[PDB]
Amino acid sequence: MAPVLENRRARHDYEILETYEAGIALKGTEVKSLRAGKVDFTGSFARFEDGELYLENLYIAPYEKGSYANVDPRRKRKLLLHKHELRRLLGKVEQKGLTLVPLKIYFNERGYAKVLLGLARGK
Repeated sequence: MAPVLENRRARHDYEILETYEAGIALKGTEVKSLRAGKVDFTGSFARFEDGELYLENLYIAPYEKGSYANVDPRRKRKLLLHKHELRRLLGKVEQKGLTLVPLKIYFNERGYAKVLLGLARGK
């Protein structure tokens, strides 16, 4: 029914310039919180270590309505990007006024989650 998180920022706010395809795996219960998780997709960021794609400004909230000093959700963070995918999509946002967000995170109990990056050029 509800897909783990959705790409609102680019389909809703911007046309995407550079993108990447990552595979984010889940733990066993990650699928209830992940498939039943709500993350803020947009105004989000991902970090490119030319080998790893870390969740950076993408917070995952499965159901922590009552947040405190720092409540951990479950996603944990650290999306996985084929490094060729991380440097190619992210290399375009570095221009000026561009962001990097895994607009769409799809998840499956097979440890297979699909992450789509959308680099939006605001200029």
